[PDB]
Amino acid sequence: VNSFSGYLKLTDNVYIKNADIVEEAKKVKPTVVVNAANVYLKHGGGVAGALNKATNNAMQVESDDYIATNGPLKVGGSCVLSGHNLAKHCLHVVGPNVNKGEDIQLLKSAYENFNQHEVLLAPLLSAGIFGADPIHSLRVCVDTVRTNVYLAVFDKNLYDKLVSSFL
Ligand SMILES: CCC(CC)NC(=O)c1ccnc2[nH]c(O)nc12
Repeated sequence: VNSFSGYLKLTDNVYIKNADIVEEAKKVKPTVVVNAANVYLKHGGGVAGALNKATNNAMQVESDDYIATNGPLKVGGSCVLSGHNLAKHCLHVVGPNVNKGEDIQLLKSAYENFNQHEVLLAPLLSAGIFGADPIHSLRVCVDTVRTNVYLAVFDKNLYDKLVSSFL
């Protein structure tokens, strides 16, 4: 038993809710919150911008030190950093950004990072401003992640569509 509340169960291991991931993280304090990162860990908008804002920019400060030491992530890759006031840890995962022309097949590789964590609160990778089809992203999630994932979908209209179209 865990503390996530109000989720619809999609599969054995995937759950979904119409929620603001920032508010969900602050209430749940999950072990892992996933950020929809880019390779530079520049948290300017979308989920990243909102998570970073909720940390009072501490996420960005930590991220800039990470990049200065290690260089950029790979598309499809990830790193574990602090969760600040939102979670124990933040798993920064880089899904392909369709608005940059990145290969959508890398979306499966991105979701594979979730398998290194038993339970995660996460957004749909490559959705929103990353330009992928969220229905496709949900399908890849379900077909790739084997650990327990709680998906927060900010847009109620999208949440209902994802549920109604789920196979
Ligand atoms: C998954 C990408 C997209 C789908 C609507 N979400 C956002 O761009 C976003 C922006 C700001 N705050 C948020 N909180 C949350 O859960 N998602 C967001």
